[PDB]
Amino acid sequence: MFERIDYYAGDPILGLVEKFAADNNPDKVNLGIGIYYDESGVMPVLDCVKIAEQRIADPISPRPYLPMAGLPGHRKGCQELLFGKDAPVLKDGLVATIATIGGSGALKVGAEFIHEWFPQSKCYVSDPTWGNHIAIFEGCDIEVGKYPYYDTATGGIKFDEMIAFFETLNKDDVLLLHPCCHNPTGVDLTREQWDTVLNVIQERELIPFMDIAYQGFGEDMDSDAYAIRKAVDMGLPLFVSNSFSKNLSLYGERVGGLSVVCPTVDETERVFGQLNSTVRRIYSSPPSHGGRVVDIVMNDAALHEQWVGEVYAMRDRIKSMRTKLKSVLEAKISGRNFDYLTAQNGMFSFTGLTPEQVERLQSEFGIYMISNSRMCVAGLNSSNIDYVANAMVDVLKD
Amino acid sequence: MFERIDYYAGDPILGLVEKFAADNNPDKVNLGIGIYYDESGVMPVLDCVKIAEQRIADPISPRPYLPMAGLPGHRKGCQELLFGKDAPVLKDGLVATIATIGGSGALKVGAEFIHEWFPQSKCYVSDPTWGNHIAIFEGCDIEVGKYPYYDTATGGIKFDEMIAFFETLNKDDVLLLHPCCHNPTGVDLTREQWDTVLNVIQERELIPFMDIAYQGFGEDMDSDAYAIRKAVDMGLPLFVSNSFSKNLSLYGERVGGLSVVCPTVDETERVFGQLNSTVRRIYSSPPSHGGRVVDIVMNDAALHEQWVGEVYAMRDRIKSMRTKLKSVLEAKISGRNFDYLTAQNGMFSFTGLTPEQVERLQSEFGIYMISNSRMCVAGLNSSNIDYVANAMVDVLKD
Ligand SMILES: *Cc1c(COP(=O)(O)O)cnc(C)c1O
Ligand SMILES: *Cc1c(COP(=O)(O)O)cnc(C)c1O
Repeated sequence: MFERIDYYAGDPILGLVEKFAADNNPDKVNLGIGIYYDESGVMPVLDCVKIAEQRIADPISPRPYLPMAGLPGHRKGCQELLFGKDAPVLKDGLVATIATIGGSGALKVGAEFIHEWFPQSKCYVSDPTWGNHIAIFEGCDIEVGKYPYYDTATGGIKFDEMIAFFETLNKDDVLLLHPCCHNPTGVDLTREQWDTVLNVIQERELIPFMDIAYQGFGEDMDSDAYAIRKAVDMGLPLFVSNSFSKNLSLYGERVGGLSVVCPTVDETERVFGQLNSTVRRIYSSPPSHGGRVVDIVMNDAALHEQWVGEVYAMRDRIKSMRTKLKSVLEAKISGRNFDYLTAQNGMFSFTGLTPEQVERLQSEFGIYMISNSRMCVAGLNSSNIDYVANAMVDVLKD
Repeated sequence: MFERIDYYAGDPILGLVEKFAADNNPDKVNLGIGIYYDESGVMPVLDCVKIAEQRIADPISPRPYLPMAGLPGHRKGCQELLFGKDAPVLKDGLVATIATIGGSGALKVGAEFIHEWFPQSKCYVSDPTWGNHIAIFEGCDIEVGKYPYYDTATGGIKFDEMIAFFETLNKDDVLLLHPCCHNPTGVDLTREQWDTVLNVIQERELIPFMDIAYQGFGEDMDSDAYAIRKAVDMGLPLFVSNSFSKNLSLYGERVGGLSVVCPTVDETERVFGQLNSTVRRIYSSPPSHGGRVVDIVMNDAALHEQWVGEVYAMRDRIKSMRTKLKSVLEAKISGRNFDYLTAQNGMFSFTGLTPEQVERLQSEFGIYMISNSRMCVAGLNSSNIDYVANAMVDVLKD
């Protein structure tokens, strides 16, 4: 019956989860999946979340379906975080927002909406990008290409080539953009580069689709949203998918949002209705427990302030690991360049190791990076940094 | 930008949720959405769920992603419920099962898999069916038709016409079948009718896709699964979507499963891998809180026995309302026929009221049924049964 069905090779990120767990090497280190671990290598339960979950458990309450769009406080939490508290765009009623099944589910609903209402639009992703961007959009029968982004020669952005590429595109083509904390490279546009990009997007009448999953891990909540807020101010038809998986340490509860910025209230109503219709035919409505955690944390000013501080602590630990690893590598290999470790932003660094070097880190040392050279900086701590640096020196020796 | 985007009219079931809440009529009755309410008209928290949620809250634990397939105990819980504890098919390793975002998400993953691997297959749904069946499959760019089912003249199944229809179909065409508790009609196939249907399905090499959302509300857990277990015994390529929304009173946490029965272990591996790939590009992985509730309740023999008893109590209350309403209607309109109320099974009855009569129940009495005449029997209780019967008599008077 099913002999026609290909084996699934497994995902380049998620295929490593079982492998790492199974590995017998006592000095193994997980630098693969983009999860925040603390200084002891443990995933935190945030205090703001622990307080919200105690509230949800007291009393244990009936569990009706949420609205197709999710809880109104979850939607508002996403909007204020992305656009700013009491932003003009929100006061004007010009943003259609739904709660989603993580950032992945937001990308899927956005792609389904684009496939239905803009069937002739093609989507372009950065070279390189998180591979699931391509999987989600191709899975909606949308044609997906790449725009030039990471320059392997400079460790910077091929900015002029990227702009020249955008100038070739058609009205209503979609660009999947990373407003901050680029995945996988950690190489981000400057503010001046954003202003330039968004001007080309406006001129060419392209649709910017910003996917934000590590807000607060770059500079700060407001700075990380610069490109979003700039696009709004320019009047662009912006889609924004956001995830709380990493910044609420709530990966498993599947919490995110999708927002579409519209020119008029009537267009907001049309788009919001169609987002609801799209949700209904994918999963009906989103999960109550994660929605309540988001609602409670984002809308209590005390828990929200506590949460921001917890995110900035995670941000600061990652920054400490970047500096520590760079200083160790610079000492172990005299004169060779590791500036990328402190220049890159967010959860990831792009090490430039070849696929063979990444394979050798795995097989010889039990150190797990993604085959594209991406390393999760949060997997580093005082206990493993020397081991990792020594292994990297060994594999770089070629 | 978005003037091209149609207003969404809202769903025929879910469009009534806000309307009912807003309604000022003090005697309003919700017989729309298929939710179980107790004798006081309140949605229960099941005791088995309350115990599982106390466990999840003690201690509040880190929240890593679940596997793409969900928790192994959630998958096993679905399998044992559908196929039977230690069923030969499970011992043989011939069922590929994932946890899903409710029954809706299982239907969506199954439809996405069918669209990808069987792109030339058409799907057929019963006339009538739950409207979201059509929305989910059409939303995957699968062609959807209907097979003859409910006979308005007899209140029975057009069995011969349905069989004659199946005999016209192509190898690998998909039939969306309700193994029990038909939605919206409550009119179910007999065991002898199932054996006949499944023989035609085998002969024509059709793919049966059974969608089960009210297991335990028909006769009992095992009897309600007859058609599933018969299809397995016959060696059919069965897909089964199941929901725990209604039978665990856990609508908002989004818990269900999708299972595909395969002829060999290698085909099970191919199909299971592709179900994982399909999940990854829709929502990545399912929600932790609902998955843990399913895992804890289904795999603790004490909580599982408690749960079965709670479902059978809901089953029995619905059966008491069917008999009470039938006796009241038979007295209020002498000689006219209400046998359908006790002949139909599960959450629903198909009243045969016209769309205009349904509109009048809503506007004059604040009694909410779906426009296709479907009434949710669990919305009835001692406090509203006379009111409802009187209103039905008034609207039937034409
Ligand atoms: C993690 C991530 C997502 C989605 O993650 P979820 O767990 O589904 O929230 C989306 N985009 C990017 C760039 C990510 O890094
Ligand atoms: C309720 C229902 C579903 C799915 O419901 P979820 O809340 O998504 O579990 C699927 N099919 C049928 C026939 C139903 O009645």
